[PDB]
Amino acid sequence: DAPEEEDHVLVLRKSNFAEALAAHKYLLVEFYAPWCGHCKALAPEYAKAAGKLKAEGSEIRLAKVDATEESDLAQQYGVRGYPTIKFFRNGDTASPKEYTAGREADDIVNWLKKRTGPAA
Repeated sequence: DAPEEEDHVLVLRKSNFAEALAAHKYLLVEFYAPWCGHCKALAPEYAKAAGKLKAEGSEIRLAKVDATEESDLAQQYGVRGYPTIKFFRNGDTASPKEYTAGREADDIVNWLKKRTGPAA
């Protein structure tokens, strides 16, 4: 039907993954579960980094997945427990990068700025 979203970020699945990756160059995605406890410490922080672009118009977007709902892309990648964040660049499917942060929206834009930045 249509790609649903959450607050300011989107969600991924067994059908949106292969698409969102090869559809948007900058696309963030994290694997977590409804029972996880450290997967919500930045729920409003991981969504604020996606609104910082709404005022500009960049093409960077973040996403999240329910390892308990899909569990089809997490078992294939061999995740190592939640929360598990991952960054895809225009569909990589080979050697994606990993987020070394996890504290607030700033940590999300800080890693995203390394690829965009102002450079005015």
